[PDB]
Amino acid sequence: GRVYYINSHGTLSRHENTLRFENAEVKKDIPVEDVEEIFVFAELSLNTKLLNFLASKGIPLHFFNYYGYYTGTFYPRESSVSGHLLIKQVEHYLDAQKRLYLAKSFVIGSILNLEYVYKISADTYLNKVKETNSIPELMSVEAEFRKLCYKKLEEVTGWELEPPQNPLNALISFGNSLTYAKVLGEIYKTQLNPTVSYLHEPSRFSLSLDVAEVFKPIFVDNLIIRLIQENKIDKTHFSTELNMTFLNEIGRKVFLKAFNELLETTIFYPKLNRKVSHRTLIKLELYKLIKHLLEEEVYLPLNYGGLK
Amino acid sequence: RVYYINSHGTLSRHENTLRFENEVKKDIPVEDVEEIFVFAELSLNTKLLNFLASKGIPLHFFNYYGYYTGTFYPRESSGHLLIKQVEHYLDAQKRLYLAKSFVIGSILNLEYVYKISADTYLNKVKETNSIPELMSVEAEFRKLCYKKLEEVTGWELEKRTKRPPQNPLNALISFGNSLTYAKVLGEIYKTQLNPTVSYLHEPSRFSLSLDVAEVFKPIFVDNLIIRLIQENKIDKTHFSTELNMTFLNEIGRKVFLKAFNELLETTIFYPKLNRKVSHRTLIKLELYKLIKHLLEEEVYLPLNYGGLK
Amino acid sequence: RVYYINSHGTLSRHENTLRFENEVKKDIPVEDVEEIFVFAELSLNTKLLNFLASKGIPLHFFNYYGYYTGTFYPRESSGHLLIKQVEHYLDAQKRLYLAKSFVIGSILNLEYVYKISADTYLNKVKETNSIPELMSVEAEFRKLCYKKLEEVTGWELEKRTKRPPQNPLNALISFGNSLTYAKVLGEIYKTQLNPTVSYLHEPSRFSLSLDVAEVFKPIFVDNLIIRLIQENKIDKTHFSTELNMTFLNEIGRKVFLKAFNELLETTIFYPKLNRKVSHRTLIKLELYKLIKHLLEEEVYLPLNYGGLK
Amino acid sequence: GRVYYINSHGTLSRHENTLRFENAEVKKDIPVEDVEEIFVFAELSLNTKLLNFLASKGIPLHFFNYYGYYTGTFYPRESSVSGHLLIKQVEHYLDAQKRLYLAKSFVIGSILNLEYVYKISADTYLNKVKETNSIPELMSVEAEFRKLCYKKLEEVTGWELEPPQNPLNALISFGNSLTYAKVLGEIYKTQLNPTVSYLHEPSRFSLSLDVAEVFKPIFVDNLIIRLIQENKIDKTHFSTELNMTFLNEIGRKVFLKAFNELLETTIFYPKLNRKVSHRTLIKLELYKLIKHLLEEEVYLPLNYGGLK
Repeated sequence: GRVYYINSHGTLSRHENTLRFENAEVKKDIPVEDVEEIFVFAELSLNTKLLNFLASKGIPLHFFNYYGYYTGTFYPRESSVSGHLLIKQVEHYLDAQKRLYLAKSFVIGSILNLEYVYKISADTYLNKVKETNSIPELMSVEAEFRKLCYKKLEEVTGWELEPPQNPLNALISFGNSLTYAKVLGEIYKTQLNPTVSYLHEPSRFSLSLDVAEVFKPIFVDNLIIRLIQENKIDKTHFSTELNMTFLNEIGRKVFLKAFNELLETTIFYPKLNRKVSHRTLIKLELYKLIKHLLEEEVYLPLNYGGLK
Repeated sequence: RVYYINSHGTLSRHENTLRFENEVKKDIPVEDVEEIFVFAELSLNTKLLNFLASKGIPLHFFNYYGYYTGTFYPRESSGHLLIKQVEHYLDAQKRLYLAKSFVIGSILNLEYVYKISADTYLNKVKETNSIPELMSVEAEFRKLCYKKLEEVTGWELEKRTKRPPQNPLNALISFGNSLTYAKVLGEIYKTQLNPTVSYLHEPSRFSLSLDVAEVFKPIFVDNLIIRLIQENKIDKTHFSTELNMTFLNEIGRKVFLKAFNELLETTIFYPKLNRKVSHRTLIKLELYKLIKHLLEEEVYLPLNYGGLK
Repeated sequence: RVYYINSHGTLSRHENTLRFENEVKKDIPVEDVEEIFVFAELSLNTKLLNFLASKGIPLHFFNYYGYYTGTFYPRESSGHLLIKQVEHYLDAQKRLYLAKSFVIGSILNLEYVYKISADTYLNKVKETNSIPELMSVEAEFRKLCYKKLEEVTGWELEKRTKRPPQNPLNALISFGNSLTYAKVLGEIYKTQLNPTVSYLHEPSRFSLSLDVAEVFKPIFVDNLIIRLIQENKIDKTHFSTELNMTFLNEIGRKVFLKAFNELLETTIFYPKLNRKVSHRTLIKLELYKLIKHLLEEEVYLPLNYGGLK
Repeated sequence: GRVYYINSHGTLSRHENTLRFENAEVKKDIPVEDVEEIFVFAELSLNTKLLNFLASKGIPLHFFNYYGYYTGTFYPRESSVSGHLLIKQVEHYLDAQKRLYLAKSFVIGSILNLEYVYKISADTYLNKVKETNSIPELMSVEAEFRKLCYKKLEEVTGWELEPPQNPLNALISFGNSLTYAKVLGEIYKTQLNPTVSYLHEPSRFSLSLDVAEVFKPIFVDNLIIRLIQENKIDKTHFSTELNMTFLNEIGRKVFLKAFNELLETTIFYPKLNRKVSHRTLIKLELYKLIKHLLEEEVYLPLNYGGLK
């Protein structure tokens, strides 16, 4: 378990070249070598001695408040920088034709994966994408198919779908933020700059937003459907306080355990003739993008259905 | 607009503002803060971070010596500059203009330091049509300066050597250059400019610090070296030679480091501001000029140190 | 085939051969010489040069310490390699193969030094499809090694820092790396390979020395550092820290330099040659492998130091 | 006079950060700062202290023997290197289409300048160049026009033209070598590698051979015609010894003075709205090539006639 999740209130610190979490009930040492990223969901006291240490090991920290609302990320000083790649990233944005191809690829990845999850024909939508030259249009089309899938999510779950006013909306927002953060963490480990995107305007980490479009159906929608239909997540995993409905502590733990188990679940990847983790699919997707920006190979979005 | 934290302590949310404690307890109106830079050891918690996120205020962390460790980026911070930076690189014409500007600044300031007429070389710079050609002209003027450096000091230079420096002068130049690149990079990190995008030097780590330093090296390195040697503050006993390698010793580094820092802290009248600013601030002001240039606001003109006397 | 001049003296034409004098007077059959490398102070004249030109023999000049100064090139010397070098760079597939080879050599030798199983990472290297991806894997294994370096020495590392080194270990790594790049470059200049063309590192000064050094750094730097620290030859008194900068002092440099040179002079049995060669010669042998690779003769395989024990 | 010519037997050495030439009759100090290149035509004693000094100032040394025969050059360690440019130089050679364009441009530059000097129509030859795709053919065509011009050189001078067996052949060889050397010296000052060419095979400094093709008509043919017709060079400036005819000492000095005065003669250069030296035309030609290799501007060979 390379990703570390903190669900208890306490103090996180650097202790003898390792991490230490402590509160009134516990004091555990966590070898910083087995930690690649940290998600924080509780009240935590920390200091620069800790942050400078995490920065040194290249460990991003993601924060979520009482309501499970993602508030921000401690993004460490970059480990590896590539001026060439950076130029190419921006070049593919400045050139309308290059940017269009990428903007479309991300939308296609999103539609294809939503189609796999919701089993709704996307041919009509994919056709519009193939025929337009307007990025704003692509967005419009993607939002149209996304809307269709939300209407179906509501039917397949039986939960009402509309700041989350409903348990389902809470689940969607929580899963989406977890995905945005996880993707951001993967971008950090590469030479890619997280602010240069092609679908979404470059602001906010726009590249994470673009890439997450391809993965959200897998880490969010699909997981939510299974958790609700298999009765893993139910109405007792949510709370409504001051007209604020949110995934609570117990529910948050159920979802995170499911999210992390999915991240670590392996799947056969033809190109490597071996099974890779879902987390690795994100990494591999980033390297496919990099190779595209380097003009070495055309970028094709992950067609998750094809691996199943 | 920007809040700098230079002392160790604790930062937290108190009521609806920020509070710093350590001896001293100070409330800081958050309504004014756009960004917070931390240059000291700090204790904080999620209550503080979530509060900053709610206000859209990023929190930049640096260790005591200025080494950047990372930034807490709010979900929604209240990348245009980056695009503009690369834009002026991709457009060969825009790139060449900036590359020439840094060289012109280097030449103008070497002129002030060495007192070698730059009139003809500045015109030659204007005439070049590519970066390679531009560099050849810079190398020519640079050669005239190193020759004079040998004459005004009486020390051997012969040729610029860096791997490794073959004599005291090259050892001093390398040390001074390093201190200058670091100082400039430090100022860059205090702005929104990405340090990886340069125009004179090839971007392919922090190339922008190299470009901007061209304008300041004559003042922080050449000029200082000449002063220290002629005033007998740096002499032959401040160096150690191993085989073909010459190194500035401990005592030597301290002497130079101290003078460098004192120079950076020295103030000088800045007309446009109608007040005296330190030499470090001149770097910031130079970066501000580059930004306004990249933003299509006002054309970048290199610092003509001599104009400030 | 190649004649090396390592002692000071006079080189001239005598009858129809070469003659070196200084104490000693030696005639050198020119019929055997293809190239002449000079590593000492030499006196000569045009009669000698015209004679070498007539035979088509180039005369390469280096100062006593190995610094290349220039070459007397005959009108007709009796650039194919250069074309082949760039050819393997332009072909992304050929470049990637070479970049992976140097990384594999680095990993194999770090494995021998740190005793950390490289099996999985070597397979990951094989799977990468681009230089950026390849570098990420190298960085991963490198991280495991620096962690162990801290454990087997008890000294702080925390992270690789170079501008400037923030602690003794980084100061030693930077010094050792520098000595290694120089040593490798020196061997490159003794071959016909252009030092500017690399595959792992971006060509855009002497990038090839950087690539090839990846294979030797674990042996000449990491391994030596560990040995010197564990045997108490290099300790805390061999360093000086200024603010955030840590430097290896005079005594420290001498100790390390001496050990480095002694290591390079150490011999080890080389199976394919069925004899013992120095560690410096292993570099030359590695360059020979690269050349035969670039000439489409035999595929380049990095040096697996452990295989030599 | 940045170029230095040594026509007396002696010793050249470094003396107090300057150069010193000495023999039995003289001892002069030459500030190394005013020296950019040195051509040697007499017996000279030298050492590494001198060569390492010249290398430091980036001063190439060209050697010529008793017969005025160019024997070689001391090419110093490069002052400025550019890995990018080097890649681009070889790239334009490896790619048949890129190499063809350059191979043709050099031949065109040669034919156009020979045409200006000899006043012989080259349309027929230029047409063949424009229609072929064979570099060997280009050479064949260039050699054909070159042959025509030699036949005319013989008529316009009245000197017989054929190791130089005739005074005219001696002049041509001497001037050609001086040009090859001078061009090599200009290449040294740039980031260009002298061994990568497009017309001539990359060996020998093939790039100097290519570029010299464009300039030889100006520094050799044209100068020879004027020197002979104006009676500056005559039969007493040559010697025949052991069936070896060569430009002798007095003649060598007449030619070198003429060659150097031409190098320093200025000519109006529209693009700069000012007059530049002929030596600068060589430099400018190299930068035109560099800009072409960098994919910034198409390379067009110097049309000397156009500046007159």
